[PDB]
Amino acid sequence: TERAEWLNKTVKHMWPFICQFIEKLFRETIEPAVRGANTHLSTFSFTKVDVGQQPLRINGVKVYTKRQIILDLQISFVGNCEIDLEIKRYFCRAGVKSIQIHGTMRVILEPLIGDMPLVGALSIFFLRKPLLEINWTGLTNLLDVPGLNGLSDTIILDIISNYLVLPNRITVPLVSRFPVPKGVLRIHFIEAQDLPYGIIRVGNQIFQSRVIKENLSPKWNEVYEALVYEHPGQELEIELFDEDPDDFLGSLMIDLIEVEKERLLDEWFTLDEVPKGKLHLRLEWLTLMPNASNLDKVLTDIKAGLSSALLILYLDSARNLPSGKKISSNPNPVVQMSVGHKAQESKIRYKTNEPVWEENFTFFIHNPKRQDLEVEVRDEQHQCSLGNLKVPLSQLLTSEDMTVSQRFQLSNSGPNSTIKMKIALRVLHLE
Amino acid sequence: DTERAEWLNKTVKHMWPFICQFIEKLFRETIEPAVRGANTHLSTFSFTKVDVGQQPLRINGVKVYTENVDKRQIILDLQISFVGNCEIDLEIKRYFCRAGVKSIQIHGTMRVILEPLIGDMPLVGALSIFFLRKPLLEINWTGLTNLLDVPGLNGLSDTIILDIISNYLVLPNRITVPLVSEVQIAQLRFPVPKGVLRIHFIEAQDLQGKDTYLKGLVKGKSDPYGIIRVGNQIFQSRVIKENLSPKWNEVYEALVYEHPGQELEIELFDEDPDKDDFLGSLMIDLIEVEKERLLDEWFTLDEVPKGKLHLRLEWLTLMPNASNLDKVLTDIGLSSALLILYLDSARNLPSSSNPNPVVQMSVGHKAQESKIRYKTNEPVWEENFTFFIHNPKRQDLEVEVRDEQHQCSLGNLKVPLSQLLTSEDMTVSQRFQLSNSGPNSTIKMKIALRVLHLE
Repeated sequence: TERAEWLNKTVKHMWPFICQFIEKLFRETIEPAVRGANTHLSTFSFTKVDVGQQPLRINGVKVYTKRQIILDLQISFVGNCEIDLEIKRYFCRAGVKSIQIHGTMRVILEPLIGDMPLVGALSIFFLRKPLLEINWTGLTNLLDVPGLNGLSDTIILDIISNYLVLPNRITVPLVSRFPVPKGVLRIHFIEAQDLPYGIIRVGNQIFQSRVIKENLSPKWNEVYEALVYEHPGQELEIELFDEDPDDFLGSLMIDLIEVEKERLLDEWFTLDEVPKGKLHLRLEWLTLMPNASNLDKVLTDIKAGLSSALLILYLDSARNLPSGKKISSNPNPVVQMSVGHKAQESKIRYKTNEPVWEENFTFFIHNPKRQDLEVEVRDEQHQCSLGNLKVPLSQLLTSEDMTVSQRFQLSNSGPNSTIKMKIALRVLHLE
Repeated sequence: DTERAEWLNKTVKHMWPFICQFIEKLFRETIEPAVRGANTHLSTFSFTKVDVGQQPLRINGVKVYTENVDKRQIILDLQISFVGNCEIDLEIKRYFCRAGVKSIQIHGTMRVILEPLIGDMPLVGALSIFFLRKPLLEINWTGLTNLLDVPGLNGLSDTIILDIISNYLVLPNRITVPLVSEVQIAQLRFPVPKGVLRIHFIEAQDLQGKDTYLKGLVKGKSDPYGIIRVGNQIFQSRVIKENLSPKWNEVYEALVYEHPGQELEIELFDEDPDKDDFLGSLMIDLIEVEKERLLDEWFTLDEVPKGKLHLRLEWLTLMPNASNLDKVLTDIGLSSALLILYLDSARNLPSSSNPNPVVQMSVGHKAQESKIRYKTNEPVWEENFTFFIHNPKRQDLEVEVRDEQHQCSLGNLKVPLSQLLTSEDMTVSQRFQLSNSGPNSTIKMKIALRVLHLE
């Protein structure tokens, strides 16, 4: 690890421009995230974002040791600030008057290109869990808002802490969204020994096993598949519990870089923060393949549920949806998407026959040779159908990069009703 | 003072094959045309092979240059060393002459300028790369004697050629590396709305909650008010008391930029409630409003049994001239125009004796303020401000520079908006003189006007 005071002087000179970016980040990225987390937060807004005149400091730089460049920067930020919020519906005002931030900030240079500026984009995020301290003014006002009766000073610290780590990241294009995951982690939650149920976490993905009663060394034999978007830096987190009426039985933390190198591993892990306990796991790092050359063997191997492929859907927009002339006759378009059993929904657009979503959706696929994509456009206002689309996934198998991008014609709709999507397929293969 | 950065060296080494690709492109698309156009005898010159080897550049020292530094740039001095075997082959087809470089040494200081700095990621607009002084170079040739017999290089020597190559690496020559387009920078520091939405928040009717249990036997009539949102712009109406069919008759004007999926959001509430606070909501996609341009309808409120809201919505177009202003004024606290301000910087402000400059801007009663700069008589802001304008024929823009420390004025500027009406694109971009200030105090701004017309 090296020092870079020249980097500190650079940051110091850049500070007013960094502050401008932070303000933009708060108002155009963070604020919509807060507002859409709870219906009672719809009138939330930042009224002032001032982070002070003292810049963040970089205390150490290490290049992490193949088409990417990994830089680990030890960051320290201590300063007085004024970040004010307001929830007008409840006449609630509060603010942050000082912040402390200590942790390792990860900067990934990817992809490398054979022309200047040599780096296509930057990815900025914090490793592990960053250490933060936050002092409030009028915190009791925020905690009195209904729907937030579950929040505390502590809980807010955790939420903000988690907001700074993967899969969240600042993406910075250098030569001019919709990222394909760098891998899929298949988790065989097999067995334990000395001590019950388990909680399995990969980023925002949470799995909870079933409970076995009156049994030390229980057999769960469950399987979870988790998406990994940015690598390296995501981790596997496991916590085991017994029901008390909460009984902590041990924890596990696994850096995914280890799973990534040795593609497959089947080991017993000793539990942390506990005198006695071992956990039996089988971990598999699956590569997203842009062709179906391995599909034939993958299907055979899966037989004797499990996924052989991944569907990535970009919902762009739709036009000429069934409607009348006037706006009161216009629908509130929402899209339902499913491949077999699991269904997902887009956000709702209002009083329009030309809705724009630009939202991303991913579906795990058992067998793309036998499964169909079903897209259904509905009106939330009148509770009726505006059109539907059926896409056999086999159509993707024969497409270049296994992707299809167009404005599809809607069935059972208007004469010229269309929906614009980009649908992509990836085969999940070991090694 | 000067630091080493081995992490930077490891980075270069890992990036090296991609750097080599850039060098190859530089030779064939920049250097080769320069040679061919340098002498009539060199018109048939060409590189036949460009291989710079597998040994990476080395950085031996890094220093941030601090003296005489414009706040709009960052200056980096990098100590460069390159020692390695290579293969750079030449050809002059007119003289059927071939020669090559088999090894090079390069030692010198390479300057990297980060400019311009911008108030958004990636924070640096471009890189400018050149050597600060003539670097010490060693070049070993194969068939150099063949090249010197060429009539276009005849009379030249190994030493002279070294100087030419050495001089090629310094000013006015430089490598320019843009990170953001000029279009992005202009919109970042001077964004123009693609439209203005005028919202007539008139009245509602039958505003009743969903509670129904003992409602009306304990609590009185609701006191309805509205909260109106367009992006980050939020408006809140006044409260009407004890009326389920209130008339607000308020008007809000909202800037509309480029965002997909953007909507008009309205939620009605009670001032004096029990636990039931919600009186209904309304959402309209802005693409639909832009289509119909004008609309006057009653809308049924969502998430509520009974309730309707009366709105009149107008999509206003920004015109770069004043051809419609007279009629716009006739048709209409409504606005006929829009003012867009870019606050660049200031110089020679009245002054450890230096002030903490902040800028105050106003059009009548409407005021906006910049950020605070500290201990400087030459503050740089690069900030954006937008003003709604009732009548550009009668109103003035007033700009005032203040010292936050002593809480006093450092100078002021008055700009009649009628001056903009007769300017090209109704824009003025210059360095203005500050009144009631120092003898040579100035402020640099870009001022633009757009007329708001309903189409």
